[PDB]
Amino acid sequence: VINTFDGVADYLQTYHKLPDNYITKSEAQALGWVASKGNLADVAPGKSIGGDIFSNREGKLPGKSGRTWREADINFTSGFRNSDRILYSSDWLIYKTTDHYQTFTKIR
Repeated sequence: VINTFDGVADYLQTYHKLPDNYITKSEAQALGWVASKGNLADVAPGKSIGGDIFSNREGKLPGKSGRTWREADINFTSGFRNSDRILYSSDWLIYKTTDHYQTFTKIR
């Protein structure tokens, strides 16, 4: 449904939550998603992984006290997960990565 950089970025800045097509790693697991089989589409048709907290362990995203980072998958429709992610802060800063959190660029 809404799973592009601009559609999700704009939905988050406005509704302050992810579109309804997103579930967390946990939620997906409970439903039967097995990462190694790339079956998310078979067990949670029309959904994408999103909403989990991203630690920001390598320090690369801007830090502020009180700020927590969250991640969501972009461009997913079926198969194995890709390398595209949206990173959004508690204060609504939006960043993209298309290299599996190696590097990031500001989008909002």
